[PDB]
Amino acid sequence: MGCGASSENSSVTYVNGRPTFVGEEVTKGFEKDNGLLFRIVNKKKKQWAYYNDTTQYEMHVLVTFNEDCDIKALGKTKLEQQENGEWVASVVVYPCETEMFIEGRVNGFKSKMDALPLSEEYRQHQAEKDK
Repeated sequence: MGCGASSENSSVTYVNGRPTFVGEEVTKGFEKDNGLLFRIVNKKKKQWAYYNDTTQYEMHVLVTFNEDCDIKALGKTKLEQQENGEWVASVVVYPCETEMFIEGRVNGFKSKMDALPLSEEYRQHQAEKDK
């Protein structure tokens, strides 16, 4: 319609590493830097996926969906409904790694992301990767 600003200079380019998951539609959450976090969505399985690029900041995903939404929880993503009638799904993704989020149909939802510093939990996660 106009937008009034330039977007998607050219597909998507990674630096720290490429995502181990590929869907169809790709977009960047934060409008700063290479992109930090790229939202991966596969129309086929309709499963969402997040890939962390930054190796100094952990990506935290917090998306809320409306009651009327056929969505599911993937990986260890915690999914629960509130009394008001809304679905919540949160999951943290560590750098050089990719985790699954939610799957299904999305209807009226709010997305909130941030860039927190690799907490002590990140250090422990390294042990899980190998020992």
